[PDB]
Amino acid sequence: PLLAAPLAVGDTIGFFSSSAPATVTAKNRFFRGVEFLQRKGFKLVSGKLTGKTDFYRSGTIKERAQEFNELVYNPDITCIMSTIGGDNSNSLLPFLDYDAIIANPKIIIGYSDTTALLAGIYAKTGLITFYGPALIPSFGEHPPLVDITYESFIKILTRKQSGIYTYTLPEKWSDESINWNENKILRPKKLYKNNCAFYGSGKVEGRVIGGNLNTLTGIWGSEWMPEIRNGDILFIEDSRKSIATVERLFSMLKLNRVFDKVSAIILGKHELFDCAGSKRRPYEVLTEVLDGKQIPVLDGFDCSHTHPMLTLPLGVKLAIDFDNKNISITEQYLS
Amino acid sequence: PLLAAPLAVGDTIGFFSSSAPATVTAKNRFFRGVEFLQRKGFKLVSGKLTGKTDFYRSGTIKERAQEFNELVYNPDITCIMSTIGGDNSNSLLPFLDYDAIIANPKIIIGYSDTTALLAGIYAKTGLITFYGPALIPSFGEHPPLVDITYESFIKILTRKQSGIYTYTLPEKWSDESINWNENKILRPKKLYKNNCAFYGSGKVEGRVIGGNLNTLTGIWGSEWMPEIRNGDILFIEDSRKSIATVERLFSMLKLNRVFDKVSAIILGKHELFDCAGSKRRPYEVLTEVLDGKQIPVLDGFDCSHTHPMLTLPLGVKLAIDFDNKNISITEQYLS
Repeated sequence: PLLAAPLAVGDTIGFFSSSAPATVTAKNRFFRGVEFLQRKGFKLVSGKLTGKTDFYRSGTIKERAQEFNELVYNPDITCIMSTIGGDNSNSLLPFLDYDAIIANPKIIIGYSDTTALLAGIYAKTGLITFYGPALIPSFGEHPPLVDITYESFIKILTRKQSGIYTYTLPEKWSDESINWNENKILRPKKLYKNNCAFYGSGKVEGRVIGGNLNTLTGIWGSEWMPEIRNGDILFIEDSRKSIATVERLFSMLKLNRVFDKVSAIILGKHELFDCAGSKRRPYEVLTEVLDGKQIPVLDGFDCSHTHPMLTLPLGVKLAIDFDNKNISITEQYLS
Repeated sequence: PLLAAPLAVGDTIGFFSSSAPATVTAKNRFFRGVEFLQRKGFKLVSGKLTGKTDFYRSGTIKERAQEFNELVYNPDITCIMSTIGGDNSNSLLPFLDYDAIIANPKIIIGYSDTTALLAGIYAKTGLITFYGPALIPSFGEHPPLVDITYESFIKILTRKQSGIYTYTLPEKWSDESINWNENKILRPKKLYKNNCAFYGSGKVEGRVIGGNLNTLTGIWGSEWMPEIRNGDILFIEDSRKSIATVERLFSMLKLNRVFDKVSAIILGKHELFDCAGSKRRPYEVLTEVLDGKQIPVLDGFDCSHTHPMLTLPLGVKLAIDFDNKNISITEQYLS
């Protein structure tokens, strides 16, 4: 695989808005994120669409592609970070400079809609990209949860590439929809004990592939969708979806013979899942769709829209030990 | 292609609920639709899940597949009609009795989520299925618009299969979300003059393929998605989507090389499109996504979630005359 250089404190991070114009619509949270990373010692370069709006998006398809490409061309940038997701990053894919990415690999990181770019770039270049923090939703989060997010971010991206890395388990988490873009908090978010579950036995090791499942529908079938291969671990997360939508997306995977290929499935915690009064969780829906197929599942991995968020390299081998209830990165993911 | 026997006055229509349990949740409209078709002289067979609920759906995946299969097995039934869409018909596809469908061809008709079944059945069997009325939303519609829907339904399905059929243009249409599930209208719907537009020149003839675009994402990449070929006419419609979602879906098609293949595009009228204040219409978004690729477009065909609704056979040749502003079926679609 193509590997980027590791991050270091003091490096320059460039940010881009490939979809929603949240540097404008969530300006307070944006400024909190900027200040948070600057206090950590990072220099920040603002993408050319920062502070711009085109109603539902930051700019035209071509302008958004240019914003991203210009960060790739900047030799001072070691990390290219999404500001926020949305709906529209898949539009950029024909216009990204994949050759420039190959020529100067960098850490590319984000989540949700940005999945289209993370997966598309991997498909075209083999670059190991990262499902992880976006500037506004992740680093604009108030303490204490932002600190746990940052701890994972900095650990994953700066650690020495020797031996496996076993993920820490966040003690508490939240998906409560408060303290988004307000300047001062009235109360901290409701905290829940970590209820992640390991369904299966033994150890499973394989290349992790996926991201935001709803977003994957925007690139599915194309040359930008990385091929899922025998032995892959499928990582999928979604946010604020109805149980109806979740069934549809799981069945899509089934129809595509994905469940005949994968060695395990990681379900990210589903932010504010709407069960339609059924009291069913996504895992139960998956179980019905699987129709007897014995695939081990890590249900509730903290790499999703919930806080805090862990950083996950995509396209490298992970080992899930279902007996010891842990998950590790086992393949080198930075140079 | 495999062709079903034509419909006739006095025939038996069977209905099924492959997703949303609207025979319960929209029972008044359901009863009005039933009465409407009965007064036209049709005999109705209720699918086994009529009157049942499993929260967001009519029943389990297997229960829903069984309901559909049971109608296929009934020799008295000439037409199998969806009650309503939803989100979840794609789940049924591994469990449909395709051999029985081939052995006992029938008119299969519906829209929206039912696209998964219409396209999936065509992909597996070559049967010409129909994008058209569902019992509850279409035939439960209050006068005057239901009569225009019915006129197309009965004309398309009962007419002699000799010579081309040129579609009538509804004089007025509406997309208002009122008068859904009550005995009486609150007030009459706004009636719009028909503003469909023919972008391009000359005549394009090709096999029509598609349906509800959002729904197609649930079968995309699988053996149930019919292959789009050079010269095809793409038919797509969506309902109540944001401009953000519409851009995403159009870009999905672009990434899949669909716009390198198709000779024309038909856009169904988009029910209550949300432009996010941009004042842009779906055609403008399509134009940006196309990036200079010249494809003639029929913008605003009355075969969608708007009322009234025309009946369209899928998988047969149509001819769009962009100079004379009309659209015709040119290939036999029933026995």
